[PDB]
Amino acid sequence: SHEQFRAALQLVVDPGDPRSYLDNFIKIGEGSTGIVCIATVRSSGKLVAVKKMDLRKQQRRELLFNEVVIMRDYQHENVVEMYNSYLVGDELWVVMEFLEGGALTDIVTHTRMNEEQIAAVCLAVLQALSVLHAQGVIHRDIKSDSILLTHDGRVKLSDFGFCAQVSKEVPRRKSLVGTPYWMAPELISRLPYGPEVDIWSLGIMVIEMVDGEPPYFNEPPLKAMKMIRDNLPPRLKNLHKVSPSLKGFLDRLLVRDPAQRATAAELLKHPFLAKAGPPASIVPLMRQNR
Ligand SMILES: N#CCC(=O)N[C@]12C[C@](Nc3cncc(Nc4ncc(C5CC5)s4)n3)(C1)C2
Repeated sequence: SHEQFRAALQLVVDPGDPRSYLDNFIKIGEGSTGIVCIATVRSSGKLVAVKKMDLRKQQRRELLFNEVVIMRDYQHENVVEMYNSYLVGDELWVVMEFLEGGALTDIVTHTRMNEEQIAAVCLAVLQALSVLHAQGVIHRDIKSDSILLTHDGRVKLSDFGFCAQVSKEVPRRKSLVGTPYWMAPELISRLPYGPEVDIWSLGIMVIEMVDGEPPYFNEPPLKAMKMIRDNLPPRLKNLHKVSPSLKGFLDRLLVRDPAQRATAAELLKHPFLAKAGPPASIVPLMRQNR
């Protein structure tokens, strides 16, 4: 399988090895799928990001196809740009734009975003999610970690390893995939589900942006899942701090019944999002200048 797998993924990536154009490979980050470096473009010193993923250290090898194909087939102003992809020894390397502002997590833990910033992030992610979902691609790991910000405050969705796809032959998925505290109740209770699982996860991210963390963050994952499963839509701790409009918006997201749950298409027309500020309004929340 290992060699079968390598050969197959050799066919879906660009050939060769990007040392050809890149210098100064320095690690900066590190997730489960694996590490991340910056490198520079030898002829210009344009900075890229390179994610290095060991084909042998994966839990589900086949999820690696997503790391490449989602960014190649859904280019969009709110999706992280991929330049190329490669097999190097037995690592998959994906070269992407480097987004100087980091992940949304850094912000939501250290500062309190205003509604302008929140709407901005909400529009962004919904635009990406309208396009993926129009093609029947479910993201399945919407959270603040999954979101990157440029220096200039544009938002892009990242981390597509968990994507799955839906059609007429398989209209629902059935896998227990996602991050426990951001997982939809139908997903958790192992009911077949569609792209509505993203919208619930988007809600939970709004709660990040307002309260600093999602519900039951202090419970161990399996117990937390039990609670999302069993309890009603979670309350904002800082309810009293949010406008009627952010609440109107969030109530359309955290709906236990996925059918009553608003779609990304429906939500782009919500007036909560008129509130959305430029790229430049988000820029002060970055650790650099903050
Ligand atoms: N496993 C896993 C994922 C993981 O480790 N993600 C990171 C922690 C990181 N730290 C920072 C900090 N500041 C800026 C930045 N910019 C990025 N632009 C492009 C990037 C490529 C999308 C990968 S990452 N990345 C690497 C995000």
